[PDB]
Amino acid sequence: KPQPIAAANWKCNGSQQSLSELIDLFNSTSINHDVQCVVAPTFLHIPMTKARLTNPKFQIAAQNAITRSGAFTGEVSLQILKDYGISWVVLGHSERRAYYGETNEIVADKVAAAVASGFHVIVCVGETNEEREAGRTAAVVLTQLAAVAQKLSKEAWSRVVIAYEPVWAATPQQAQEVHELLRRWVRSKLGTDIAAQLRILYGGSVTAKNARTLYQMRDINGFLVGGASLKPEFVEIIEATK
Amino acid sequence: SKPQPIAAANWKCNGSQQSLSELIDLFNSTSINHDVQCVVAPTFLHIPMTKARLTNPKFQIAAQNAITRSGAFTGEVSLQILKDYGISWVVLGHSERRAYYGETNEIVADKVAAAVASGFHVIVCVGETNEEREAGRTAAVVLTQLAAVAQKLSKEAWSRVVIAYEPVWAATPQQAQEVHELLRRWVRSKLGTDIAAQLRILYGGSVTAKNARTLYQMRDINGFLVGGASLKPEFVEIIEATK
Repeated sequence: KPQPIAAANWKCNGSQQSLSELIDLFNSTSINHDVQCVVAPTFLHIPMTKARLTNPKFQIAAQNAITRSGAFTGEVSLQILKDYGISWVVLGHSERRAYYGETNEIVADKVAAAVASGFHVIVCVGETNEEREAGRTAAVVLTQLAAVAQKLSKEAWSRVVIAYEPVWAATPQQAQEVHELLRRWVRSKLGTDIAAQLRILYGGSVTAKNARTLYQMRDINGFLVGGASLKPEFVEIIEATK
Repeated sequence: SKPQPIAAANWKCNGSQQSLSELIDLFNSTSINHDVQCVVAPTFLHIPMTKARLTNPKFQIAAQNAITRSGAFTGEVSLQILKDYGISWVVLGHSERRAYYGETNEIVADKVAAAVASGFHVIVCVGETNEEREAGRTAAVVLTQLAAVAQKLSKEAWSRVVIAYEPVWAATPQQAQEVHELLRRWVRSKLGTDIAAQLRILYGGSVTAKNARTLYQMRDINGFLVGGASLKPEFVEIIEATK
């Protein structure tokens, strides 16, 4: 397996006090194995997190971006993130696909720009319950992945990370099967080396209680964690990637 | 007669730490000796540095957008997160968000109601496109935008409401005044003499040091929501035009 990633998606949550307490815990947590930890605060909380986080095994990510600075009231661009020394970004999260009109095309454009600008990107994919029940999981997630892949160069794949979100929800067996589906497509289109090096993270419900059983699956390379990542239990989730 | 004017700077999706720190230094050194509320709206990422450095007593800091509630909304910032950070102004319904980011009248209205409820001053943006104006639908469009917001508010909320008119279709000062007057008269009919007289309606078209005074001169214009010029020293002259 490639180097695992334990990523904390704080989503639209946090106060200065609560996040300070949580970051202090992360700072006192000794990460001793080969794992890349990532924390993704809201834009407003990035400066405070950057100033307070000292743990050398952690990188800070944005939860979204648009490609270029300009007349886009309310948005934050990759240019602005880079100026602030942020080099990781989560794109295509199921909530943005749902609420904020992010189509396969929009996601692909964002991903292409980010990796070309040297960002590591966590690209989110996943199918609905209606799509899963119809037997269309592979058709849907590979269409999502194909849209993103069409832009990317060989070298760009070193900075791509995929996160599978079972929007339909999951067992580790079910998760592992979709991760196999994704990796198979990549192997077929981009070759054995890129497929072997690619991190595919599980982005469903992850807790201290289920993280080890998930990480043990052959094609799961870590997690994009929701609610648990605002809690001290995130420590146990990082430990599950040994 | 006119209520306190507002000069608001919408920085949009722009700025580096360096460029904004120079801008903030300039604003800090600018002496302003008349009653005016200045507002600067940085990107979310730049709000912390602006809060820590901005000192000019005439200025407040605003967000360029927000969502109603905290939770599972990856990529967004909520009103409560802004309030915890000590931000008390917000721009909502900007034309770029209505056009690019799916903000309907109802979505804007829900956000505005939530912001007022949580103690924010809100600059609520309305405005019609070229297609709409050419069709003779200016009034219908802006009053529909306005009425949708008003429906979710009651008279008490209005002390914290500011309207900004964006002539997206582009304007002469007379063209601006025509819309501002139509807006204020609608408010007067629905909320009464006092609310309508005290309401700030800002012009949010192209404002420059050159044209600002002529605009401020119109009866129903109470200041500006400024785009590109707000990233420049020219903004200083625009503030002066509200004197």
